[PDB]
Amino acid sequence: SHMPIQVLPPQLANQIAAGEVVERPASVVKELVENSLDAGATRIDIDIERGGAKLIRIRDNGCGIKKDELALALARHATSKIASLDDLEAIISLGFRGEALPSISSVSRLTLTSRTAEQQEAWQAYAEGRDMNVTVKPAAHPVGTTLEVLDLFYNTPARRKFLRTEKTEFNHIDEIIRRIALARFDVTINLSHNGKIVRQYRAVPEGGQKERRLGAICGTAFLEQALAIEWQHGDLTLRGWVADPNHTTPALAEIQYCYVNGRMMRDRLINHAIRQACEDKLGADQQPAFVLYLEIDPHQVDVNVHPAKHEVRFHQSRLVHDFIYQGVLSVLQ
Amino acid sequence: SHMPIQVLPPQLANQIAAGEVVERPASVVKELVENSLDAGATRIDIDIERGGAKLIRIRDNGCGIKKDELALALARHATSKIASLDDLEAIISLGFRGEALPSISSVSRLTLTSRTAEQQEAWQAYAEGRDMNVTVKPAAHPVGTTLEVLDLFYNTPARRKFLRTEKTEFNHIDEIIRRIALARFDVTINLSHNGKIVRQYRAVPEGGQKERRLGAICGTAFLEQALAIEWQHGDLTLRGWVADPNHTTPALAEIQYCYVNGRMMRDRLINHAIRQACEDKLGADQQPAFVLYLEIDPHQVDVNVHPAKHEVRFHQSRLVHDFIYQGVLSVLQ
Ligand SMILES: Nc1ncnc2c1ncn2[C@@H]1O[C@H](COP(=O)(O)OP(=O)(O)NP(=O)(O)O)[C@@H](O)[C@H]1O
Ligand SMILES: Nc1ncnc2c1ncn2[C@@H]1O[C@H](COP(=O)(O)OP(=O)(O)NP(=O)(O)O)[C@@H](O)[C@H]1O
Ligand SMILES: [Mg+2]
Ligand SMILES: [Mg+2]
Ligand code: NA
Ligand code: NA
Repeated sequence: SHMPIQVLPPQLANQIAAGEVVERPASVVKELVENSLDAGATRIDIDIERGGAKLIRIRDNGCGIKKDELALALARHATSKIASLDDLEAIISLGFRGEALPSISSVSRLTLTSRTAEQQEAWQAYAEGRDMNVTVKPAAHPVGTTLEVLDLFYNTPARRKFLRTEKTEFNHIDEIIRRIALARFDVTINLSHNGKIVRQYRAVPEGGQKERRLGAICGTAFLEQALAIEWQHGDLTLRGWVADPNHTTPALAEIQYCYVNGRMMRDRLINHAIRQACEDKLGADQQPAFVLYLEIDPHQVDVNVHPAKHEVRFHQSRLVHDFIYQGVLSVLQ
Repeated sequence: SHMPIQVLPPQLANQIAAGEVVERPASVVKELVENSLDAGATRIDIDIERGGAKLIRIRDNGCGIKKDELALALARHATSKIASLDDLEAIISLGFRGEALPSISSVSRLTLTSRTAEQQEAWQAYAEGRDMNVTVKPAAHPVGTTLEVLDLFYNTPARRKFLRTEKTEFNHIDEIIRRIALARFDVTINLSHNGKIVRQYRAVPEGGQKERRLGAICGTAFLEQALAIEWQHGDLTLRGWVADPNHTTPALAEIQYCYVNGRMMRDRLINHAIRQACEDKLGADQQPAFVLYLEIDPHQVDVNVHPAKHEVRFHQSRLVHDFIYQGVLSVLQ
């Protein structure tokens, strides 16, 4: 009661939000790359410097940002992905909070450069000050968007303390990129670190062979044990791969990539199902190696549980679990 | 790009926020009760109806809310607990986002009734509409604050679906109240369900005996095996109780309450430390029963990681772990 109930300053309120969604450089990358995916992007180039604590440049060939919408794009609670409660209960895109851009820009130097197909001129935008004021200016840029985030946490001393080493932090970026490359085989992704190309995942065309990118990501060992899954029931569909438990090593058990409607996710439920399927098949229980994709009606899953979409809750919980269990158990036989 | 980048409506933006912090009735209770604690409250009465899906009434004898600050209290990003980045990096209260009240009021009928010691008159306030407009009016109320949340999720059909049974949901409230009663022995707390008193934890006076409330909460079995801990090193202090691993049952292992600066918390780090201490002491590894309290300089711990403060990150990670490990290991010998 000594201090008055007061509205938080624009920038500080955003940093608090940034703390719950922007953990480290890998997190900045996840969000910006997911924006590119939503923008219809087909080629995404990521350039990192000093593990991303120095620079994070993400360029995409997505639809781009309108000039008169550059500022809105950097505003809080501003999004083009949903406009009602209905749209929310049926999320069909990675983003929907309209919080990512303003959050990251409040703890770094974020520059947004974009051009839509209907524009001859390209534009650049960024927020500054205690109030996060936006300024828009000319710039040369092809159709699409380039995000440039510099000096992550340069203005949040405390959080900068938690940054690991260049190598470690970049390693996390690499793993996140790896996860996204597996969610969208149809998307070409290039990753560079300190001027050198670390990796490049070329797109897998219509009905093309996925195994190729699969092996390039998870390794050849995994590809040899990988058992393709195709299990469906109405609006529940399980696809992807599961390696034979009898032939899974601790090294392979590192590959436990799971997706819900194309969104990377680590859900205790799904994981429990897949494992039970391997415990009841094989003799003992152990860590399985997999890359499963669960497609489901967006009304049966709630993704508004974590500010970073790290968790989900299935309405019909038991059903979903039994579904994945059978699916996996079906292939192990 | 078809839909324009647009700012979300007041109410919908809050519901999205509510989804990340207000899981179920127990969550509403946690937040409101934590507000009472911050308000200097010494007696907190909680009344629940139909597992809290019908009504959640929390009355406290805290300092209360100023009349001209009732609206601010219900606004977004509005708080009296912090006003700068400095205040944040050194959190000394349960709340600091200024998001709890508006979030819950956007998914229920929340009525705030309060009076400060300097006011003769009491007031009542609540938000309504797509824009969350506040209205303030007369009301009779002693010094303090009463929160009344009705029809949780009445306007969010999807989330209402996830509510368990009356008994289950109330069971979660009971467990949360149990956790808070353990964090503040000096606070009298009364809990009722459907007009009947379920529990009442009376305050433990200055230096009084805690064991009494300890046994009333965790049970007598735990109290018999409980080993008091008192381990300090500078600004790191570990207090509380740990039962002998050799005499811990699966029933007792249900008691694994941990606190950081008086804030209930379940951290994998701390848990790992306590267990390692029991694995290296006893023969095998297993679930330990405990009620530990970790006090530490607010600059060594970051609590701005989860919108509901469900997680933390220690700056000097290894040190903290070794500290709790020794502390526990010290008592087991
Ligand atoms: N690379 C991009 N290309 C085109 N439009 C973009 C790009 N990145 C962002 N946008 C637009 O900017 C708006 C949002 O930025 P952002 O702040 O990330 O929120 P969001 O995507 O709406 N939801 P969330 O991620 O949950 O915060 C989006 O709604 C898009 O319309
Ligand atoms: N029971 C109460 N008694 C007195 N003041 C209260 C009470 N509950 C809330 N308030 C005041 O209302 C303001 C905030 O409500 P709330 O929306 O819960 O945010 P917060 O406590 O600031 N932070 P957070 O919980 O992280 O959102 C507080 O900052 C207090 O000043
Ligand atoms: Mg986004
Ligand atoms: Mg609060
Ligand atoms: Na935005
Ligand atoms: Na508030």
